[PDB]
Amino acid sequence: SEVAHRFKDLGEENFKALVLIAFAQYLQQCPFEDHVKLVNEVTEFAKTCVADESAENCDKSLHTLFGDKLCTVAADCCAKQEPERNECFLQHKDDNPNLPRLVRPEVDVMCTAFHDNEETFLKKYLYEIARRHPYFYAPELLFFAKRYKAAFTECCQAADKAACLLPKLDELRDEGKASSAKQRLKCASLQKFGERAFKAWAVARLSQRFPKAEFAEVSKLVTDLTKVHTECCHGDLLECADDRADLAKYICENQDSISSKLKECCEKPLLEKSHCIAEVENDEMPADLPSLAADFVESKDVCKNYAEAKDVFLGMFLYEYARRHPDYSVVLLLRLAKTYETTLEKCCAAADPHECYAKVFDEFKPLVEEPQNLIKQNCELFEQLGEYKFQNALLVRYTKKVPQVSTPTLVEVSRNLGKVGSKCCKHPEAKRMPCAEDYLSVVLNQLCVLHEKTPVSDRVTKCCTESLVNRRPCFSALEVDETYVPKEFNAETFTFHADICTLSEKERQIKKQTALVELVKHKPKATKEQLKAVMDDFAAFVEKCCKADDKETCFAEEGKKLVAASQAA
Ligand SMILES: CN(C)c1cccc2c(S(=O)(=O)N(C)CC(=O)O)cccc12
Repeated sequence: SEVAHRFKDLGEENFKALVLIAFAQYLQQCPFEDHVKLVNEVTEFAKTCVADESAENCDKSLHTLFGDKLCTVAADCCAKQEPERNECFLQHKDDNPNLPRLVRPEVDVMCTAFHDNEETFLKKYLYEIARRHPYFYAPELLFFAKRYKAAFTECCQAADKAACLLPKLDELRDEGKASSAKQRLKCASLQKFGERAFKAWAVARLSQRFPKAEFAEVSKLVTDLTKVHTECCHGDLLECADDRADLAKYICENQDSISSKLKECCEKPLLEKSHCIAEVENDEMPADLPSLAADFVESKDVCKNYAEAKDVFLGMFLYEYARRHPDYSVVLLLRLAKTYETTLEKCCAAADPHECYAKVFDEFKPLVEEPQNLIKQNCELFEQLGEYKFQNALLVRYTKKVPQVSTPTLVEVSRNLGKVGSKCCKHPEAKRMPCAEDYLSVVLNQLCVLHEKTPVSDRVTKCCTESLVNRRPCFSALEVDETYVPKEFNAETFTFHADICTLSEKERQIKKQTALVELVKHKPKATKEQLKAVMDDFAAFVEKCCKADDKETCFAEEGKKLVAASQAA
């Protein structure tokens, strides 16, 4: 009995939570009630299996049971069987479900609902998140949950809750989005590029983190870790949760052989331990490490070793190079690893290999500088424009690159691209690259997945499937779409009403930003000079209308003077 197995392992509290998440993530439209209903029914069934490990259908696989249970509330998918049925669902998850924005009632109402029924108050939380982020790292979602409970449990019994909860709640919403994003990259990697790619990323990323660990140790870690995520990303939430626990345990027992900063982590509860380990800082770099050139360019056995086990060899190369370069971004390490491979491949076929692959490191110099120069520039610019304006600059720049993309997606992607500035730039040269380019991999992955739902630009398609690690270079390379045909104005699109006044300060810029896009799609060839001169104008249109007697018509009048002058520039 599989259900029973996992149950004993996770216990009832986690088993129930993990199953509610799986249901919310599969059928994101169905109400809270129905999932709560199916979860209970299923959990009860599990209880009868722990006892009689041969009762009803305790023999069957998790998918079958889970599949049949949802199929009692859904159709084509449920028409299929075992494998096809499950893949079906996986292919229907929606990365941008059309759900109602989620608004939070007054502090008073939340504390009452929380104190009254606690289990419910949290289950609903899990439900609203798992349905909006169908790829949220399941185990980690339970961690946030405990943190969300501690927030209320503490703030609801204080002097000023609004002051105590609201903040902690914001910190959580953001980090929850961050978390969702990274995990979406891992799944995208695994699903669109294979496990080979995911492994490569794991090696470099972990070798940087555990410089002292041995190659055969990291290799072990990477193998398990791969499994964990392979499972979560495919929907096998229970086992993912289990395996992840195992991996946390192991890493803790064997600290000494892995890292010296894992102390703090292993002295805490499960959910907090796991989260702690995955985010630990890089251990100090071992003192006397030889030069790479020795065993990788100078040696005369290279090609031989490469031919014997190309995988273990390149893997070792990556580990070696990463471990001594925590200043390099994971994607940069992989680019290098890829250049070395292409070199051996052609060089090992020549007359005198040694001579051909002798100057490989000169190939590396250009690749290492490209990122450094780009980071240096854009942060210089960030420092001078500030976040909002910088976001607007990235807005104009990306709309000229891929004009077909939907205004909503452009606005979202460009806004996030701007945040990178604020997160990284403040770091010293030494840690800028990992921060900057790894974040950029996440944000552009967002653009890719949203776009794959409804492909309108071949340029985005090419850049998203050609290479995972070169996505950024691909995009930076693009300048302006020379074949794009300018759109034709629409009154409705540029009609500013008074309803923009009730909207928060942010919801405003967001409006002015959506207008900036619409304009660019209209005058691709326009210039940054003109655009600015026009933007500032829109600012005026809001201050006036919004504060000028009973005017819901100002929007049409002041708006007329707007489009008039707009059509002019
Ligand atoms: C760290 N941060 C300031 C950044 C460094 C390098 C490139 C960045 C980019 S970007 O998309 O690569 N970009 C502006 C380069 C380009 O469009 O060719 C966006 C946002 C922040 C960036």
